[PDB]
Amino acid sequence: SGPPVSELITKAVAASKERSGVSLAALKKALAAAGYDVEKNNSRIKLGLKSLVSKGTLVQTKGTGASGSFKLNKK
DNA sequence: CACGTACGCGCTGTCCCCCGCGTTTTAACCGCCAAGGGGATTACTCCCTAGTCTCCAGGCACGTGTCAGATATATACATCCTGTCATG
Repeated sequence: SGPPVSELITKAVAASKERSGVSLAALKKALAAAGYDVEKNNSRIKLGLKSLVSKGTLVQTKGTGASGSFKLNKK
């Protein structure tokens, strides 16, 4: 069970906060380094990485959907 | 060996498109029949060319010898990275 993976993905994206945002590749490598499965739950991450762009907590920098770069909200 | 910039591509995102299904049409298929065109076969007679003795002729073997381009040296651009400034 454990906590839902939204908190895990927020820790993964808040770990670095590069000026050019994290790729989907680098964030799933961070989640795999954390230990969360990224191979069978990649549909769950696939929907989560656009749900988080949609709800406004995180904004997408340069890519589209779950592609490209990502950064935190202004406030 | 070592600094450095770019490369493959992973994964979604998002448009895009082409098979699945099904129907409708239509001429392909079938199958049936008429007819003749030349493929093929036989005949005939004619071209046509390899060979050969010989005879002569040019092209390679070989030597050489002399200037076109290799080599070398001094110049000019290329160009590409670097440096600098206006602007969204």
